[PDB]
Amino acid sequence: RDEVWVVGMGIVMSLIVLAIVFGNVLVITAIAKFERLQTVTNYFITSLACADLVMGLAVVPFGAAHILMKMWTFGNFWCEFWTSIDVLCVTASIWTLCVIAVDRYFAITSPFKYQSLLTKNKARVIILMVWIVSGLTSFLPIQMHWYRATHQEAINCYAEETCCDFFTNQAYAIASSIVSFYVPLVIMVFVYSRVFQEAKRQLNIFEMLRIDEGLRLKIYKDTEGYYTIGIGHLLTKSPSLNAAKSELDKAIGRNTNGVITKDEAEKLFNQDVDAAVRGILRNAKLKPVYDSLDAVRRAALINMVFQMGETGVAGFTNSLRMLQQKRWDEAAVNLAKSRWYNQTPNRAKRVITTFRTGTWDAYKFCLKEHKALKTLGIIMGTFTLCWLPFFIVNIVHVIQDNLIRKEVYILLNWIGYVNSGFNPLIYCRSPDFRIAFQELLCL
Ligand SMILES: CC(C)CCC[C@@H](C)[C@H]1CC[C@H]2[C@@H]3CC=C4C[C@@H](O)CC[C@]4(C)[C@H]3CC[C@]12C
Ligand SMILES: C=CCc1ccccc1OC[C@@H](O)CNC(C)C
Repeated sequence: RDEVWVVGMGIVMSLIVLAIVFGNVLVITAIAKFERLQTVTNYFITSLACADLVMGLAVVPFGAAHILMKMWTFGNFWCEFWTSIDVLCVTASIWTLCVIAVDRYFAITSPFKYQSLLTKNKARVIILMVWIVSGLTSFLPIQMHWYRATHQEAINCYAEETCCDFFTNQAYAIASSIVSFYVPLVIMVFVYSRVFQEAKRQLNIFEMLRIDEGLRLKIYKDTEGYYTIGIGHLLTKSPSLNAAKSELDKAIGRNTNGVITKDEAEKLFNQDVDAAVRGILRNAKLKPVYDSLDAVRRAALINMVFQMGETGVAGFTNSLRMLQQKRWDEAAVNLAKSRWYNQTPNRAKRVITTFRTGTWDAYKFCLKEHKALKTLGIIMGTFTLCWLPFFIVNIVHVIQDNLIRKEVYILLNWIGYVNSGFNPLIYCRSPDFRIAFQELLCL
């Protein structure tokens, strides 16, 4: 268009190049310097951030210059090289996302649950394989000119040193699209939906209570100002910190000084959960209700006993009677008309919803590891939304042959490009990344 558009378009493309580079240098630097972030998952995020940095340094600037100058001023060699790097970055990105998905599946299905079954050495070998293989499928069909179209509009462009329009033959456009994008995308969407199914399915009382009670390795006052530690382990109703430290030292079996380990908090929690279940089976009012309930609803009843005690929950005569008669909404009404709901409304709401539904939908993405899984699914969904329009319109115009245009192809390709700037923002969801960024940016 006119000067006003070229300047404004020039500024916008400069900001996108700056945002992609700064953002991805930051991500790579944070994982390179902070030991806590040196995980198998973040080695794959490093693979992803490298592809995005290469996209930002070697692809997007030469593409921007091509749009603004309305020509290619870098010659036929950098044209074929540029095209290949661009193809390599998209392929390496999507295949890395597919590896993350498969790795998260094998983790969630193992006794370890949230830990990769890979060693950091094995993860490095896989990243190297993804890049070597995607580099072979990106650079060989282009340097060998297997991609080349045979119509004169394309042929003139290949010969014209100042033309760098990505004309392909239909078999390359289909073949490269499926192996580079559609195959890993379909696998990633199928495997990661199961990851999300598994996290929800494998929710249990330990995770449910870890969510509701939280974790504190140091003494704190609860809702009622009673001294507590770990995962909702009440130490004493006494208003003395010494009394609470004595009870702590007796329970743990050593001089704690009001501080316990993760191993010690987990051990107490197992005792408390086991006492809550035994208390249910011991109590004649709770045992018939517990027997009539399903696995998810039993956990909601364990949660209540863990918080208020066997005697406390046994006071809910109407609610327990209707839970037994499977009258969930009537049970839920009576449970809300209690001191328990007024004292702890967010926790009572989740327990009442679990009784109402019989599902884990209230505890959905509440655990730190499940929020980590949600973050990875956002990375995958954003990539798909940004790249799928380009790849769909690309495959449609191979069948149909017409209405492809140039202004549409470039625009949808730039939707994909702008995705390299998005992942650093999504990593801010992780508190570990948020801390690294504020440190590196000296905030
Ligand atoms: C333009 C093309 C030719 C250059 C491609 C850059 C290559 C060399 C980059 C891109 C992604 C990179 C990998 C990103 C992730 C990791 C995990 C990290 O813990 C060690 C290094 C390792 C294994 C990197 C090695 C180098 C790598 C494969
Ligand atoms: C046929 C579509 C090109 C393609 C094939 C395989 C993998 C990725 C692909 O497309 C990425 C685009 O960003 C390339 N951009 C061109 C080279 C300007």
